[PDB]
This record gives sequence, C-alpha cells and structure tokens, in this order.
Amino acid sequence: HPETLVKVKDAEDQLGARVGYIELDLNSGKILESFRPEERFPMMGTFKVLLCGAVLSRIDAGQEQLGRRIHYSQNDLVEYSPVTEKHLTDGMTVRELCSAAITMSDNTAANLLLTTIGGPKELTAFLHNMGDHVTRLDRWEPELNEAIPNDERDTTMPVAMATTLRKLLTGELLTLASRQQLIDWMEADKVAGPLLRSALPAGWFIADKSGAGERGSRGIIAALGPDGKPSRIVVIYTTGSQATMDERNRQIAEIGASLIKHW
Repeated sequence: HPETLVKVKDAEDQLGARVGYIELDLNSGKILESFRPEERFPMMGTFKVLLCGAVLSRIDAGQEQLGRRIHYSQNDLVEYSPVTEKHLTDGMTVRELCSAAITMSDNTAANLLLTTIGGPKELTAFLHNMGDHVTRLDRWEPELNEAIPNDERDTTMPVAMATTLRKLLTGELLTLASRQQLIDWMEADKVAGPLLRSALPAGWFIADKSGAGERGSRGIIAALGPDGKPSRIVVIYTTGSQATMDERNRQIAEIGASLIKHW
C-alpha cells in the first residue's frame, strides 16, 4: 500500500537516513511494494539465516550432521555471545549453534558455523549458486557490521534478500524437514520484540531475524501472515543514522504498523 510508502518516507525523514524496503508475496513472489529495492545495505545479523540455510543444505546432502559436536575455546569468543560463552567446556552441536546464532544473535556461533562451511566466500558461492548474484559476505563477526558508507562488502539489496529468502523457505533447494527447522528457529525470536512483533495482531504468524550494526545500521527480514501462516516477506534495512537505537526501533515498528493496517 502507498500509505505504507508514506510511512517509509517519513521514517527516512525522521532518521535522516536511507531506508530500503520491500514487500513480497510469498506464494507468487510478486513485488507488492518497494522503496530503494536495489540499493545496497549491510546485512548485519540477518545474514545468519542464509548461513544456517547453507548448513541445512549440507546436512540434506549428507555432508554435515545436526548432532555433530563443535568444540572451541575462549580464544574464539567475540563480543556478544550469550550462548557460546556458557558452553566453552563441552562444546555445542551444529543444531545448537544454529539455534543460538538465530534465536539469540550469538556472534561466536555464526563464526563457528561459518568456519564449518568454509567461510564467507563459501557462503557467497552458496548464494550465487541459487541465483543470488547480489548478496555477498566478505568478513567474519563482528567486522561485517562496520557499515562503511558505499562499501559493498557484506551487503545485499532488499529485493535480492527477499527473493532469496522466498527460495529458502518455499523452493526445492531445502528438504521439507530442513526448511521447517529454519522457520522454527526464526519463529523463536528473543531479540526482535520491539520491531515488527510489536505491531503484529494476535494470532498472526511471524518468523523473523533482525540486525544491528555501526553507523545507525538497523535491519529486519521476516515472513508474516494472518491465521497462523506466512503470506508474505518483508525486508527493511537502514543505515547512516545518528538516531538512538530506540528511535530506530520505533520507526521500523511504525513501518510495521502501517503495513499490517493496510494489509
């Protein structure tokens, strides 16, 4: 709805920053609404979804096991590792690392997973292999959040991220069982509450993943819909703002409210 683009516009106003926005039909994949859809934005933590899709892909092909245990040391910890911090001693399984990266935004788990698959370049080739020639990962956590202006490293475009997400969750690239595991981790969010979830009506589905970076970078990807099932994909990125975290959350929440209200 154009009333939503009015809201997106206002948010750029308020934040004094670029907002990238897209709304995509899950079923048809058609573009419903857009705003800067082919501009680049840093992914920040929203890459972790893609990352665990690649892992799941390996597990579907027999080259990885969800139950495999990964051991690491205090040397591996990066800033913000709620879950990995706690299990230095005994290690964690692949399942538990994907759960922590996605449900708790644990930075070390992402790094450990990135290692297991061959690094940023391997993720990028995975993405390329499925038709996403725009999205690219170049660094590890936490340097991939630097958000240097005009830098193409670790960026995507709203359109590219959206259609890639669609494929992860509806195409034949992943087994049914793997796909649902993904949605399950995303549906279990503990950090994205003051974003889209705070405007979502009762009974609606949402599976999401948010990101934060330097230089006022904030972002979120999600699949949402009424009556308990996803109907569309929404992607919102922003960067270059001097606004506080809470004012950045509010505007994204307001974009959410207007999209739901004009559903």
